[PDB]
Amino acid sequence: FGGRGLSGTGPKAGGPLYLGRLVTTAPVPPQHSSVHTDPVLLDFAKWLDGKGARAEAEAARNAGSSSALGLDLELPGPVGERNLYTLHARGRILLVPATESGLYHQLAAALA
Amino acid sequence: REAIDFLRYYAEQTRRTLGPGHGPLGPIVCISPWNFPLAIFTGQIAAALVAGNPVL
Amino acid sequence: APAPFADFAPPVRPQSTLRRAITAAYRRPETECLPPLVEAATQSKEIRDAAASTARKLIEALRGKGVEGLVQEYSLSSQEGVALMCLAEALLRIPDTATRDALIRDKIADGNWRSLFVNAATWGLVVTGKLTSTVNDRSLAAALTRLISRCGEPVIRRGVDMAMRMMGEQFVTGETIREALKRSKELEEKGFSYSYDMLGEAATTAADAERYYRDYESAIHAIGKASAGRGIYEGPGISIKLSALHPRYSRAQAARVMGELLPRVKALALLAKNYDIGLNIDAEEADRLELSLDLLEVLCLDGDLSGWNGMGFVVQAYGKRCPFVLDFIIDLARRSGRRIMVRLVKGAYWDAEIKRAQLDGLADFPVFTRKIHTDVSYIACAAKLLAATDVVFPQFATHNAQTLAAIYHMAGKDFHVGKYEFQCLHGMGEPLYEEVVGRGKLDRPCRIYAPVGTHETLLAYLVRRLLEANSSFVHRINDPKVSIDELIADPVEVVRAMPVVGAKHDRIALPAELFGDARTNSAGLDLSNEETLASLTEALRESAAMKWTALPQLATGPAAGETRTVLNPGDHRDVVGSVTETSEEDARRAVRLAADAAPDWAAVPPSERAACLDRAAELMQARMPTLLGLIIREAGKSALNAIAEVREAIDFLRYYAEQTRRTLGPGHGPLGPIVCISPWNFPLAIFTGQIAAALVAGNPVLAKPAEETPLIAAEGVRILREAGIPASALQLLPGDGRVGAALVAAAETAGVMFTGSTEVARLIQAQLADRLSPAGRPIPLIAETGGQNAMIVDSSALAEQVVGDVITSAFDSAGQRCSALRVLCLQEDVADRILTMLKGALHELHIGRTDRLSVDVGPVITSEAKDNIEKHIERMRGLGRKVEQIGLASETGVGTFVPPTIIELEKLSDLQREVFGPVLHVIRYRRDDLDRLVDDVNATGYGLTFGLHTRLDETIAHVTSRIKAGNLYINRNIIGAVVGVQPFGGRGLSGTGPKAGGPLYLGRLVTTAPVPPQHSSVHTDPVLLDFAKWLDGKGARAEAEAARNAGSSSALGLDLELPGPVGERNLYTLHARGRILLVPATESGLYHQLAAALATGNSVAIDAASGLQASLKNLPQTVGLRVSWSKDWAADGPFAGALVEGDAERIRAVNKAIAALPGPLLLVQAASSGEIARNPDAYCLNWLVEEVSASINTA
Ligand SMILES: Cc1cc2nc3c(=O)[nH]c(=O)nc-3n(C[C@H](O)[C@H](O)[C@H](O)COP(=O)(O)OP(=O)(O)OC[C@H]3O[C@@H](n4cnc5c(N)ncnc54)[C@H](O)[C@@H]3O)c2cc1C
Ligand SMILES: O=C(O)c1ccc2ccccc2n1
Ligand SMILES: O=C(O)c1ccc2ccccc2n1
Ligand SMILES: [Mg+2]
Repeated sequence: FGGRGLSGTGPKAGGPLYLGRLVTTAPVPPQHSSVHTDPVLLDFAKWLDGKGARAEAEAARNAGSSSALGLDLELPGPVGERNLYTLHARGRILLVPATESGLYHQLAAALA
Repeated sequence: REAIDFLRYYAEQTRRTLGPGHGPLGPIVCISPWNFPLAIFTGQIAAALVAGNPVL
Repeated sequence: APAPFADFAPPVRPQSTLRRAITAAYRRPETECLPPLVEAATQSKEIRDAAASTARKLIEALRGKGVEGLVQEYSLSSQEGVALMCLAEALLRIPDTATRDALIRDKIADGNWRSLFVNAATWGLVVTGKLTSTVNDRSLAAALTRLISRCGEPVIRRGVDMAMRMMGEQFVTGETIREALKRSKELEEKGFSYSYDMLGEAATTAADAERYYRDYESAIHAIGKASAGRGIYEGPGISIKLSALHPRYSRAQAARVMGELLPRVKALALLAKNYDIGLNIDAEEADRLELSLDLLEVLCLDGDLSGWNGMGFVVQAYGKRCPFVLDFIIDLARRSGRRIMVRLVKGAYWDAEIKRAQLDGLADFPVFTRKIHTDVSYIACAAKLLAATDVVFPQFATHNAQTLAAIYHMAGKDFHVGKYEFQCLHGMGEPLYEEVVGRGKLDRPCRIYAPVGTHETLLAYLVRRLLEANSSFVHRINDPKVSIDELIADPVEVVRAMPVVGAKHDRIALPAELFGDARTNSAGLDLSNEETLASLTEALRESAAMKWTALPQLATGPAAGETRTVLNPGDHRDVVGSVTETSEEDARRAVRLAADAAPDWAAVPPSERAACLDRAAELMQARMPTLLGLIIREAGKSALNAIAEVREAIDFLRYYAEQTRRTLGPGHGPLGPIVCISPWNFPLAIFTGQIAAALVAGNPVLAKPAEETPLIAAEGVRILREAGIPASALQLLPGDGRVGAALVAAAETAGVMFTGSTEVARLIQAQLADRLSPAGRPIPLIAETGGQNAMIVDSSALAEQVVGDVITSAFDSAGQRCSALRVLCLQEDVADRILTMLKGALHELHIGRTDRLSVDVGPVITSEAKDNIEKHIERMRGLGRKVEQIGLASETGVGTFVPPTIIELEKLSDLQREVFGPVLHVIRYRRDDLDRLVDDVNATGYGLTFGLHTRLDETIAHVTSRIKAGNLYINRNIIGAVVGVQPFGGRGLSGTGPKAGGPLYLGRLVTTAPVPPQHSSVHTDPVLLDFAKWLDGKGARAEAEAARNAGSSSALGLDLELPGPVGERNLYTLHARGRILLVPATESGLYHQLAAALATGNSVAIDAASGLQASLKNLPQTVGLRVSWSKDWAADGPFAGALVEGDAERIRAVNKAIAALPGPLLLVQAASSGEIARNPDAYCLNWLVEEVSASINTA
């Protein structure tokens, strides 16, 4: 339970991301992964390749893989009901970088 | 029931995930509403506690 | 010149009475097989009682006695278990124990740990008992991180030790024969014996076969040394697979098998004789059974092997031939005086046999379809063997305690070592047989089948060995919901009391019934069946004696013309027939005749037109042998490919007949005369498909076959006419391109169906653009052309499977398929090993005139084709590229052959032209560049077929979402698209669509398209919805309504699975086409065009010359992002279709300009402003989506 916009920060209560907000290093929640790779992330990684930002291109691909964007699960519950849990993009992320490499890393995280 | 469910849910989620590298934040202030004065009260506090944080 | 088909497929030896009884049973109906097996397996009530008691005691002992303990100790999920085992596997690849334990404690436990998960499907079966075709590597990565962070070094240590035990001790007896020999002494002391299985099969190259040979040679020495004169019963033996000893072990290559593989077996057998050990020939796929008998026969009759009784042979009781094979073997043992060791097994290839028989459209399966039938067969065959212990040595390999007990009591109380034995698998079978071996148990010996090999070798085929499944005995004994009473149930009595004895399994379709009620699958022919080959030999010879002719067959009768001979492309001395070619005058006359007869054909009801197609399908099925021989000699095709081609013609006829019955009514008016121009590379199938579709849609047809292949086309027309197509509805116009141009140019031609070169397609498009239909609309063109088809292979693929699929996809039909593999892309880490294997496989192909079953690759179609292809090869070689080529035999000089060729390129852009021959180009890529590679493949402009070999879900999702191709294939070859299963057709430079053998095809051949079966979607394009809201805000109320209706009517997002064979998933989806060129005349026209394009997911380029820029003020950003304006259409392409608004003069001028655009042939739809206002379907949404077929090999 929990929403977006004026309705909350998240993560949802009674959901698998909640505990990770309460520690300094978040764990990997059960079933938390996705085989989907964001195609704009992939394009950004290729562009990083082209200008030789090798460390940033690698970070971009790793974030593309690490992202759980596209997770699509059915949660156990009562009969006569389908209860689904999915992970979507959040929207537009405010990026406040200090350095160029910092910007590339932030962009990779957001695009992934 | 919801308070019970929070307790058992965060308990199981802890058993599935938390290890030594998942360090606690420290003291967590849990501020709860009057409309679910046991369930949300319990859920926030239980999650904070089981993550290794003392609770106010 | 050899006489045609005089040496097509002569048997190794004359077929004896016993051998004929085997062949006759190959695909015998299951209801005919079971009654004599039930009778042979019948035992007394007293024996059946004692057997059930012995079986109960064995099962009770079993149930009274690793990975599960690890899972429970650390609270692992299934995915964490699998991931842990994958990690352990990779840690065991670090050979130095010190560096590994170091890496664990210091780095891997700390957190940051070729995909780790390449073999996860195997570990998934170990951890969960469930098998998946592919690996969710992102889930496993998440799981691995989770478990390590939660449990640290201790769980990694437990996983490593567990995997070490399993891979070094449980799945194999030893890594080497020496180690396995050392580890065998313990159970030998207790009364077991051993047979060693040097994990290895399916030689791909000569070097691979030589490697397996010297492995077997060295193993026999090691086993014979250790046997130390204990003899063939007490002492150890070896098991070999014939497929390991030769890269072309098949009936089609029988002469090479007898000439090259048999001497190798004899040499190994001579060595086993020297040491007096057993040498067992393992049994493989059903189509190798009878071939292996010819080797067994020669070996057992070879006097150099006399004095030794160690020769052994497996027979598979799940096979319908099993009892007849045993009759043959027992007789051979009598004739030779050799006491042949016969291993009775159930069989290890069941899933694959079911899929193969369905794919091949054969009459029935060569294996039973209910597990209980195999059990009855096994017990029945055991009775036959126990009656022959004087001449054979029965070896009852089973883990099924019920089977075991039945045979134990069947055998009776009298026993001596050497009378018979049981057998089991190392690891798996010892718990059961420690309750059998020894004077304290049942006092019967058991031979342990002992795999020997390294981890890599073991992991290669461990999946199949583990499936040996909810119906398997070892699974059911560990299922606590299965009682012992269930386990000891007598299969013989269960089968005896079933309603129909031996009935096929209910949930497995016979090949003919793959499509259920929709249509009857075409039937193929089994080229491993000696009766089929003998009958085909005569039918093919008879076909070669016929004076085949093709004439201009007009509505008024055959016409006069110039006549020339048709020649075999594999041997120009072999005259196949005579073609009389059509004068241009008679071609133009034929179109007028078609136009005059159009109303009478359109007036035949759709169901009766469909019945003509179905009747023609029956005729082609009955005439397949003769059609085969004509296709072989006229088109240069192999028999296997000619069979598939005739099947495809049958499938087209029945598929379009069914689609018609599902869709066509009176409002779906025919176009009129349709010109069908077909290619030489599928001179019957594509010929028939285009013609059948046009006819059944109610159009008379002018059939223009490729000038190279007129005879089979004339025979197709004869068959269609016999089926009831009137002469005026189907006219045949043989000849060269001038005939086709005359047909296309004729004023009464109302549509063109073209399959062939891009060059001719563009000429046709330009000519059609010069005219309009009487209604003032463009003449529809379906044009299907070539592709620059690629396959991408990563380091998780199985090299042997890749190489087989590549050799087939690149070189089948001499690379003369539009779908043929042109560019293979190999991940850098596996490129050299796969290339080495690929080159070795290349040199095992037999190239020659195709009237021999042994020929793999025939000729190219013409001398000009040959010269064009070889000029490409020589240019590549001159640029310094590495070129591998098979050396051709001198006999090829009488035809036009190109040797299969492998060309190594630096970059995909080094290939700049379509090379329509047996020429595979290979490039290498770094893993991180996979996405750029897909960009590079897309950049060619083609989009026909594409192949991906990977086990990783993340890679599958990435590549298939980014590649732009109409036919996708995962973990299989990329050729031979099946009608109604992989509807065939690509995008870009590869075709216009709609796909042949797909549900949108008939709709292109009528003036008002029907709604195809299952053609809808609940998804509404979001940019369309934004545009509809914008239109309403602009006050364009009718246009907003039309947009909303287009949003609902669009089938964008359709996502269907099509019925097909088991072990494959065939998907059909509708996507956006891309960017549509919009050429509006009015503002309302522009809004309607935009609505149609946006509802189907497309972006647009709007003609700036319309001057309508002011009509799109204040567009939502979502819509604006899909909208560009073009002043120079050629500069702003490629487009994926066009929508045109104007009067007839304007449409013609725009259509001509579109025809001149470089790049893809655009599917254009045009309408007048008035038509847009009157007709809500002025633009058809069928032609604004792209069909995508994807075929995933899940086996
Ligand atoms: C020592 C040894 C050597 C072997 N060598 C070979 C060999 O060289 N070639 C070979 O092909 N096999 C061989 N096998 C057999 C194969 O590998 C399996 O071990 C065997 O089939 C399992 O049979 P079962 O009596 O142990 O188990 P069960 O559970 O009794 O029998 C399972 C078998 O039933 C059959 N079956 C399953 N489903 C169906 C169905 N729906 N319809 C019809 N039949 C079905 C299959 O054959 C399956 O293997 C060998 C087996 C052993 C023990
Ligand atoms: O059958 C042909 O080979 C053929 C058919 C139609 C044609 C139209 C224009 C140019 C060449 C053609 N060639
Ligand atoms: O009459 C012909 O043989 C002919 C005519 C036109 C052609 C155009 C392109 C290619 C081949 C052609 N062949
Ligand atoms: Mg020509």
